[PDB]
Amino acid sequence: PTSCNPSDMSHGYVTVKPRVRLHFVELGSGPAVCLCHGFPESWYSWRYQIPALAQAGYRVLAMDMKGYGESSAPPEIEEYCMEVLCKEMVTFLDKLGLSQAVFIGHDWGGMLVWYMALFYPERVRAVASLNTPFIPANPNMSPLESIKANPVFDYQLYFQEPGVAEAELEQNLSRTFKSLFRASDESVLSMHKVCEAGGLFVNSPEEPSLSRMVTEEEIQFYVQQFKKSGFRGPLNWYRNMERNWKWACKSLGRKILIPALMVTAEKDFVLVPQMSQHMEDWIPHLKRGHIEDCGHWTQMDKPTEVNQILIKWLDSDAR
Amino acid sequence: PTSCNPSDMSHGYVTVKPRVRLHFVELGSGPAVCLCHGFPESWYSWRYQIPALAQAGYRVLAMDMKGYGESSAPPEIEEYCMEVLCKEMVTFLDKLGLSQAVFIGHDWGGMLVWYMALFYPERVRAVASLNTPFIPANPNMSPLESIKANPVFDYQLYFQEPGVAEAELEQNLSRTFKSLFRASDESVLSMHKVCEAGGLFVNSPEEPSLSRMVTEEEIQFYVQQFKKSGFRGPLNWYRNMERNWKWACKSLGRKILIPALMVTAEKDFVLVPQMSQHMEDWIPHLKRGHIEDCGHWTQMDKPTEVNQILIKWLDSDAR
Ligand SMILES: CC(C)(C)NC[C@@H](O)COc1ccc(NC(=O)NC2CCCCC2)cc1
Ligand SMILES: CC(C)(C)NC[C@@H](O)COc1ccc(NC(=O)NC2CCCCC2)cc1
Ligand SMILES: [Mg+2]
Ligand SMILES: [Mg+2]
Repeated sequence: PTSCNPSDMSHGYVTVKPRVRLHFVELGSGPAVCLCHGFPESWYSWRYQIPALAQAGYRVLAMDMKGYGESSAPPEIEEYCMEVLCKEMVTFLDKLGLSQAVFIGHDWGGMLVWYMALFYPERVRAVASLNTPFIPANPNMSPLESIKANPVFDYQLYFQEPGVAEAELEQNLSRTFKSLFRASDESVLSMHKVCEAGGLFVNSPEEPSLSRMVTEEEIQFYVQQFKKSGFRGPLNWYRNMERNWKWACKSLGRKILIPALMVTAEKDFVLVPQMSQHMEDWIPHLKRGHIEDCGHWTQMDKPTEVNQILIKWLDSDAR
Repeated sequence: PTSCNPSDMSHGYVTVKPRVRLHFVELGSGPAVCLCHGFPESWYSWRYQIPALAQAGYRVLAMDMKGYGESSAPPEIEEYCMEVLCKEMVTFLDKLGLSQAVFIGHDWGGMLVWYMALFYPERVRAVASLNTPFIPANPNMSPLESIKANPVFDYQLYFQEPGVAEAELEQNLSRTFKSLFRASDESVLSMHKVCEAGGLFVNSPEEPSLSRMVTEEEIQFYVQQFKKSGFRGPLNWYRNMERNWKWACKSLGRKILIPALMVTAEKDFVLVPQMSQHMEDWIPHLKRGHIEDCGHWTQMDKPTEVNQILIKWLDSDAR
């Protein structure tokens, strides 16, 4: 599929708060489609979707999420809770004069677009998530308990202490992204042993091989982007679990009534497909896609299948 | 009418050439409408049209023309001929993924959108010009002769020598814009006596009064914008008369077949309405608007009337 050259894109900048601007690349004409990436990624993670969605007749706005790339990375940890992040994306639409837009997210971006649809459905024409399910908050057990119930999320505990995960992820940026951006059959890490091994990469190659999904040039773009603000901002998305839990509990009971799409990935061993099993009970108009042989990095693992699913769903339920 | 706060706008940047980027503000959703200002102005000259057109259901792209504001101001004089300027606006649409857009221009921007429609009609959905008529190039008499035939254009001769007009216009920026941005009944200068008086302002107040059209805050925005690159870039639009004449002659004979609108201003004593008298012979689908009591600075002189005319024409012939 056609990819993106960063130097030949239109770059937009919107100030949503005194010291917080958001950066995005923009391509195409038609209904506004806002793409929201995950951790630890970039607008560039949508490089295969941006020209395809624009050619299909949509105005693509691929964001650099707060803390990433050319977007502002404020220092405060609480600036990265879901309530603040969602309200700024509403201000983002306000400054652009957009009454609403289709929101498509992946990983942490998928969690954001779910709460945009949940708390601001009047501003979301349609919502789609890759890998990330929508599970209503349990007002009876803390996020500290729900993670201890699933050992796959032990890496999230290693991400909590500010400065610890930053030192490992920023020590060798090329090694960091070559070790993370891998197909499921090429994976070189276990999210189980992280807090027992003392880090994500300590039992991984220090000169890892290049995954079949990416080139050296694409890796170096991520390296150059994360030299701007580091990993603190991105990691702060994980450091508001209780805050996000209080906020999500304030919506309990209500359903998401707008058109929605859940795309599961067969080989995402963290955001597994069965975590989305009963989202239809909360999202009546939910449609589904499923990509076999697809790991966590859905957009670059199976870009063609992602483009097919999104364009088919956009043309039918979002137009 | 609702105006624009510069700090609350979405700002876009597109690189159209190695050392040349174009800056624009963007508001609204719908068909793309590209606004092109004149000399010596800014995207801010459309401040009353941008929210109105966006509310009417259009995606407004208000440019900072090359040499102005946050757009690049390359040093070469030939970089401001109409052929180069038009080709970059095509590249501008290319980078944004826009198959075409409605082009609306005023003054030198109106001259540009006419040649965009003339040479690139496949990229112009519809074209509208304020004050500036479309007169086909006479391949028999030079631009040096056509100006000597109309003494109103003597100021253009004063603008030819690089550095001379720059020194007068940049000496006191507040005085420059307060003296220029005036209603026709408040005018304080004669474009007739300029090359005989040795300048535009030499017979004008050195502490001129504030015109009823503008506030001190709006004047100071123009002052701050022109501190970036000065007046050379803007003045270079006038310094390619023969080059623009050769290029326009290469299209001789052909008509503009796309929807078009010519808006004349009753009190524009330079771009007088009768200069547009027989544009229908070259533009078969030309529609017209006329604003009484309106001087050269059409957008800020009669913003309400401009909004009414443009939205009515956009909804009927551009949608
Ligand atoms: C965890 C849970 C018990 C459900 N509660 C916490 C949840 O409320 C927080 O929401 C999240 C949503 C999505 C993600 N995605 C990732 O962690 N992807 C990683 C995959 C392996 C490589 C690095 C990135 C994380 C958190
Ligand atoms: C001049 C002609 C004989 C027709 N040939 C030259 C033409 O081909 C060049 O095209 C132009 C089109 C529009 C303008 N507008 C202005 O000069 N507006 C000024 C008004 C008074 C205050 C300062 C700005 C200038 C040149
Ligand atoms: Mg059920
Ligand atoms: Mg005739």
